This record gives sequence, structure tokens and C-alpha cells, in this order.
Amino acid sequence: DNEKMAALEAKICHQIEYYFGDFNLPRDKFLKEQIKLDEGWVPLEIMIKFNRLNRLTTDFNVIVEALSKSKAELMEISEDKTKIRRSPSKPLPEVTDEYKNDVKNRSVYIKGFPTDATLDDIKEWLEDKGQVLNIQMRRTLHKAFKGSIFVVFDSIESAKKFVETPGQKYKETDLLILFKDDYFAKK
RNA sequence: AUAUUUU
Repeated sequence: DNEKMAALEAKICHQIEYYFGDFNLPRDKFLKEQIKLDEGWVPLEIMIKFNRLNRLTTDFNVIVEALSKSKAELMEISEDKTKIRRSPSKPLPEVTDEYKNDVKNRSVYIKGFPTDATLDDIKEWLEDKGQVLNIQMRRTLHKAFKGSIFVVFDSIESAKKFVETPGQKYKETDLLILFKDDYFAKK
């Protein structure tokens, strides 16, 4: 049972580390604004408004507990424990031609998921194919899931491996997997 | 409707 508490805390850490991570932060208008207010610090009162974290827990003490154990050590907790921020010692990487070129080469296109599949279904299916840093579910202008996604792996090596494996299926349904740039070339 | 939500 104590195991479940560890699991919840590992998920809380992962979710918050995603919001403040290299992939999401540079594209997060709302969050980039909060960060400019009090030297990076964002009150837990605000953090609780984040749906995904909300679903995990809205309790400040749990969140702080979870973060204080994080292995990533990306986040910093204030003394009064009412706010958190990305460590000033882990600044965002400079987005150079090279950085972007590397990102594109680590991005994959996958088609074949059912329209009702959720980010959680997809995340679970992916925890066995390499370290994923971002999952983008492709939706219509009105937010309807198209069944296709873009995935960004931790490195071009893990992405290459994944794209190389031919017999992949989701809940025993065939899947079309290509490198993201290759997908655009065809389309 | 910045009432932005993997905010």
C-alpha cells in the first residue's frame, strides 16, 4: 500500500517536471508569465489549477513531499514551502539551429490509435519503447482526436530504434510509424 | 472567454 504512495509521488514529480521542462516551458504562455512575477516561483495555489496535476492531488503537502524526493532535481521548493520553481541552476537551453535540428531528428509520427484513446493510454503504451519527452495528440480545429500523434524521444538514437521496429501494434491494432520529417515529406 | 489546460 505504501507502494501506491510512492507511485503517486513519482507521477506528481513527472507531471510537474513536464510543465517546467525543456519541451513544454518554451511554448507555455501562461507558465512563462507566472515565472516572470516572483523570480521563477509559482505558488502551489496556482499549480493546483493545472488539470493533470489536479487529478493526481490538490494537496500542497503531498506535492511538496513528492518534489523533495524527485530524482530529476529540476524543481526547487521555497523555504515556507508555498511555492516552487525550476532551478536557476538548470536554465533553458539556447535554441540554436543545431538544437532544433536535433529535436526534429528525435521526433516521430505515429498513426493508428482509436479516436477515444487518451494521453494516459498512449503514455502507458509508450513506457516500453524508450524515453519520451513529449506526446502531441493530433486534433481537429475543434479539439477532436485524429488518432495520430507526434512523439519526441530523449535522443535520436532511441527515436531511430523505435522507428526501426516494424511490427508494432496498439491493443493489437496495426500502427503506421515514421520519422516526423518523413511524414511531412510525403504529405 | 487570459473563462489559455499535458495551463
